Amino acid sequence: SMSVKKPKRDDSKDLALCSMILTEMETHEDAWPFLLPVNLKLVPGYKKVIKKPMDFSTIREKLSSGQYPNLETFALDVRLVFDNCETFNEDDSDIGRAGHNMRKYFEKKWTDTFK
Repeated sequence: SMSVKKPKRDDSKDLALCSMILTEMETHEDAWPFLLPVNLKLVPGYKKVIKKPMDFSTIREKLSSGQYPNLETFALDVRLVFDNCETFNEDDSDIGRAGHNMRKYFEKKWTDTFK
């Protein structure tokens, strides 16, 4: 509260480490459904159904331009990618499986790096 603060957790490497994780996600063989924004002109249903589209390129641009205030808002956008994928794609499709695999991959890197 006022003039009463928990000890300062060192956040000075967070930007570098989120960039490393994101590089790892970009280079995973199963990243291909997630590298670019879904083409809203060419994919029926996507625009109406997926209220907040997100992809790795859009997270990379946000990251590079100071649009994440802290490491939790970065994790929220990464999970949004996978949550959108589950909303739109059957679990037993190539894209559906890709998204489960990538979520698992991310959550392990996240835990190992920060927790």
